[PDB]
Amino acid sequence: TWLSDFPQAWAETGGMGLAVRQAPLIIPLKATSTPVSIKQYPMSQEARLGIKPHIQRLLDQGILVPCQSPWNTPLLPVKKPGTNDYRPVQDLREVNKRVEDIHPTVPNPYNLLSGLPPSHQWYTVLDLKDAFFCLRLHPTSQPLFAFEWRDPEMGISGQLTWTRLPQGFKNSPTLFDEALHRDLADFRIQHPDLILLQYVDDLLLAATSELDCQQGTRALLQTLGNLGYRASAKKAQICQKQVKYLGYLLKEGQR
Amino acid sequence: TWLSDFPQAWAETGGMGLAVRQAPLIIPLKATSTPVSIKQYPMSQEARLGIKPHIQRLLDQGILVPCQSPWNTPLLPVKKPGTNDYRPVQDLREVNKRVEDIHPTVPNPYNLLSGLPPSHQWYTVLDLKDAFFCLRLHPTSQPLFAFEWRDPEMGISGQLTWTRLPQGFKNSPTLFDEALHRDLADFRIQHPDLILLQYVDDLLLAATSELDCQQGTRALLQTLGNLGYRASAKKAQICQKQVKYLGYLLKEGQR
DNA sequence: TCTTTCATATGAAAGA
DNA sequence: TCTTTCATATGAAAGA
Repeated sequence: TWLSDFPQAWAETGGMGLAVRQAPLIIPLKATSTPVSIKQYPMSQEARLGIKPHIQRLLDQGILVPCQSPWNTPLLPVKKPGTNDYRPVQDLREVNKRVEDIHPTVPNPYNLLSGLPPSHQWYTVLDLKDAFFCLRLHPTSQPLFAFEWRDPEMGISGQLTWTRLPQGFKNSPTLFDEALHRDLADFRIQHPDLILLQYVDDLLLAATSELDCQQGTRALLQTLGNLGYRASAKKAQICQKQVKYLGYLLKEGQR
Repeated sequence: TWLSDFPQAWAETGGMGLAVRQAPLIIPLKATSTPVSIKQYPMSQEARLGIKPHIQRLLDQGILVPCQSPWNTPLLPVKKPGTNDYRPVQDLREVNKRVEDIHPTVPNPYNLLSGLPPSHQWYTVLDLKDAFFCLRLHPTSQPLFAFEWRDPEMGISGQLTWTRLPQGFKNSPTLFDEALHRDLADFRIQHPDLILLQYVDDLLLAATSELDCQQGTRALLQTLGNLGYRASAKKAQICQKQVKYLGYLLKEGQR
């Protein structure tokens, strides 16, 4: 009954996350950067209707807020399904080019998995839900990610922007990985006998025995929930001696 | 009156050359080569008429002879003039591929000219006329360069081939350069004070004084005529302190 | 809608 | 006429 033992740690029961220990993020711009305002491309009603529910949900969650900004990038309608229901995809390339680069500290999967000993063969894999959105964005950096939102027959103001680290931003993967690392530093200390691999929002906990993986997982879920992160109970692979992680199938210590 | 002093050395008065000291050339084939017979491409009457005079001239000169050979390559009509009179150009690529490679000993112009001292500023430039044709081809290697020749209203046999080193053959430049070098070895010895640069059929004689270039040129022309080679009196640049050679303008020791 | 990268296609130019 | 090399052109595929 893992789901019932940790209501706060699961995305399905704890609600949208928010990394309470993490200071809102400030995004430094390159020395010569000037705001860029790209006009929203005309969107068909079908695309607009498909995307609308998502935008309203984000507005209700406080993830998106109204604003007036000298910055503006295109909102694209992308239909993932065979050919149904669109999802909003912001083209932040012109913003990314004006943001100062940071060193990429996210290790590649191959190197990351090299730190997995043969001794620990009991695994638990957790996938953090809406990870980036868990990291707040400082009010000063929020205007940078603005886009235009219209509602033909009667639309609100015009521009909306994010209050959390957004998708499409070049440094989101790295900033999230580093923030979670800071938040889980203590856990690594109070659990020297465990192996924890972090790849942005993909986590792998390794133990020597089933029990250790059991007690370890409880502690990790507990800690994650308290810190403000949320794991997908649906995808969770708990205390298995065989799991799928980062495109690899871990079994008998292979791959 | 250079032309009158050396009737045998000039192409205009000595007739077609023939390197009498040079043994007829034998062309070694690659170890796995088999004869290749490529059908002559249909030729328009205009092209055929343009080329005809050249073929007859070569037949009269003994440069071309009738033959029956398992080898055959295409004869191409190429009109050099703005758009008039064609000249025969044999496509010997399939033959070249079956001939054993030899080391390229013809130096590049740049390196060749590097052997020209500042001391010798009096120059003479000679261009050997129909140089390759001066070198006989051994009867055994003649069948290799055969092509088909037709004369619609009544044509002779069919195939013709060369009795002299032909144009289009990959090793002609090198074999000619080496043969002339062998024939002019003595001259270089009896004239230590002269500079002789050889680039296939392009010759440059350098002297320190006008007189030396004068006496030197006489000796070279004499020797060339006796050996069977012929220089173009028309193009000849005699005892000039400024001449055009291999695309360069030699003046004051520059270039 | 845009941009960027990489593969496949044409085409021109030489030469035998 | 054929072949070979190199430049210019399209086009497809990804992704934000």
